[PDB]
Amino acid sequence: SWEVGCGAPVPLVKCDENSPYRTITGDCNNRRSPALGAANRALARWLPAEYEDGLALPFGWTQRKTRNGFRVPLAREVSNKIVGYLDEEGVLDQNRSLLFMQWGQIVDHDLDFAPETELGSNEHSKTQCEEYCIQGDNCFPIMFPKNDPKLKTQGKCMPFFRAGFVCPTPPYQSLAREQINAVTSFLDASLVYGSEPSLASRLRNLSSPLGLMAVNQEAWDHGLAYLPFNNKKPSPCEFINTTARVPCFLAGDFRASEQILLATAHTLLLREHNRLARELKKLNPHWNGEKLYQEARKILGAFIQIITFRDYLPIVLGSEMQKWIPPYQGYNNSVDPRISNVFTFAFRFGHMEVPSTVSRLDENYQPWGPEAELPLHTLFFNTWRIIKDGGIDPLVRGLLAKKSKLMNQDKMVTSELRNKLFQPTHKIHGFDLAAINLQRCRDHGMPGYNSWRGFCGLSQPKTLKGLQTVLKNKILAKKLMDLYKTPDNIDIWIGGNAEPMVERGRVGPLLACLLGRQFQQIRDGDRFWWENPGVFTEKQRDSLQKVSFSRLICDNTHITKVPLHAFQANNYPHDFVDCSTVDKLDLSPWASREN
Ligand code: HEM
Ligand SMILES: *[C@@H]1O[C@H](CO)[C@@H](O[C@@H]2O[C@H](CO)[C@@H](O)[C@H](O)[C@H]2NC(C)=O)[C@H](O)[C@H]1NC(C)=O
Ligand SMILES: *[C@@H]1O[C@H](CO)[C@@H](O)[C@H](O)[C@H]1NC(C)=O
Ligand SMILES: *[C@@H]1O[C@H](CO)[C@@H](O)[C@H](O)[C@H]1NC(C)=O
Ligand SMILES: *[C@@H]1O[C@H](CO)[C@@H](O)[C@H](O)[C@H]1NC(C)=O
Ligand SMILES: [Ca+2]
Repeated sequence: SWEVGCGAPVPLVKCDENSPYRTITGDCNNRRSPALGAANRALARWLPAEYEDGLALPFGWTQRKTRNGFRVPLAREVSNKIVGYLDEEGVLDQNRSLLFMQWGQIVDHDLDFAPETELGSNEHSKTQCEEYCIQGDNCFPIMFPKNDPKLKTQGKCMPFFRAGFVCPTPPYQSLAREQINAVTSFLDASLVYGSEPSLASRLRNLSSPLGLMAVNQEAWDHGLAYLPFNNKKPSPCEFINTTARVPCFLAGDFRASEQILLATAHTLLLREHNRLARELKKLNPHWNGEKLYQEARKILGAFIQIITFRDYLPIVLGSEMQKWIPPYQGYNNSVDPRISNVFTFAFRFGHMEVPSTVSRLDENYQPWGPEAELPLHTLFFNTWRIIKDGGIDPLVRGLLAKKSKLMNQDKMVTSELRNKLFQPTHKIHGFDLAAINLQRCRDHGMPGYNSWRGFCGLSQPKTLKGLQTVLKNKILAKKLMDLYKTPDNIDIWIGGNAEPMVERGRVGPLLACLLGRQFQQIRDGDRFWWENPGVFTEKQRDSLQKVSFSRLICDNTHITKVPLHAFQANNYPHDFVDCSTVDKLDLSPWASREN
């Protein structure tokens, strides 16, 4: 009646509602509707898609087609006129560590991923955009505006391919196009363990019966483990230094080597699983491999949940934390736990938190080596700088002692991302993440800024002066009106990120509402939430309350000096303490069974 009843994923999945553990795919979390929150299904629509033709074609696709009577601006022009800035001085966050930015990317990768269509590049399909910039089908290139420097140096466009959609692949009709979420919507450490059975098994050490995750066999970090290499060619991590020839890492998530501090974070997370699996073997020598894997996995998922909801979200949402995410009251099976399409743009706020450089620091937290600080763009797809140039310990100290970029209406996105982004199969450090984000909003059929203001119960500015009051910025509002002609047409990514930040937070009201709702739903709609009665024992839960990121670092590096509050801006040695000061995770309550 209402829909075509589309069933894209393998419709066949057996549940076994006895099981104490999550599935890898996210299936069977919800008993009534077992596909809810599972990978490889459509992103949720909180509002109906808005396409130029009602169905599929992004706004901007057809030159003569207006949105509400006006042409949508070129995404790269928006980027150049609004998002870009020259001066990196004065741009850092005096009260957020670089680790704050990094955790955000980690959580994001746990929750959502809308891969571009035709997930493996075949033949010369992509001579369309890359070579000749011809818009057609899934080819939706980002065209340069006149007077853009990149015109002189790089050609007429940046290539951009449309995101994958559910029912068919290249064709579709009789319904609006719905993009795919290829990972589980639950905050479940899927970035570590995988979202498909297949990857999930390849990541494991099945050779031993200790419940370990596979580790690198070709390299070590003062004996501490690295992730296995992904030996798929062609490797971007190889392409960026064919002399080192150090390939990308293989992780539960495809994007783990996009930048060195993300690869770093994934490495910490792997070690913690192996560490937990060893402690569980000691206490329970009678537990088999499978038991040890699941129980470690379960602890690790709880860890990410706690860090996120107890430490991270409060200092993102600030004053609005309590409004959108009140204290836990138990699993509710009527709550939809699926990630919305809009959320996958709202969480891009992190793009304005990425600074232009990364530092390696020694044990006195001083520059590590002559080239301790590096431009961010030299670190995309960069594994060799880990394997061959100090392991993760120096980078982790940088995450603690260096600062995030602060979002700034006059300095939104560093040119390292806005001009120097590298993407696989594109060969150059010359893309623009901002422009991509805006093109993707259109690709995904996003409602515009005032639709979402309306959704969130917020005023909907119609005039320049209305917009000035909401943004509390006259020039920004003017540039936005010059480009969009109406606030109704402002892309959600830029509109949302334009708004001044809420007290004690790092996003504005609109984003706090959109993020706040999504996270509430992730928690309340999850049958395996760590605090749901039955998931963990009383005593297990008492031990998990004492997890911290500080302690993750101590147990999984050879770092012995850490802050107590790692997401804060911390200066060494004053704000730093010895590792012995810090609570450990007490695994006693996982002792087989009591006397
Ligand atoms: C150097 C750091 C980072 C790089 C290089 C980076 C790069 C990227 C790229 C290339 C995409 C895909 C763009 C597209 O095709 O539409 C992306 C998407 C995204 N990024 Fe970032 N990003 C970074 C940091 C962050 C941070 C700090 C956050 C959040 C706090 C974040 C959240 C997201 C999200 C949610 C997506 C959409 C994922 C999806 O559902 O497909 N990123 N990022
Ligand atoms: C590619 O990686 C190599 C190392 O794998 C980098 O060079 C090493 O780095 C410096 C170069 O001055 C020295 O320690 C060694 O002489 C280099 N080793 C080798 C094998 O040459 C090199 O700079 C990297 N290139 C890029 C562009 O990243
Ligand atoms: C810095 O951030 C934390 C939030 O976690 C807050 O408790 C602390 O008071 C802040 N410092 C400032 C800006 O006063
Ligand atoms: C798996 O387990 C054994 C014992 O710890 C170890 O020696 C072996 O190298 C591991 N295999 C991989 C690839 O992680
Ligand atoms: C559960 O969640 C929905 C929100 O989607 C709410 O309307 C409903 O009252 C809740 N019911 C329970 C069981 O608390
Ligand atoms: Ca997940």
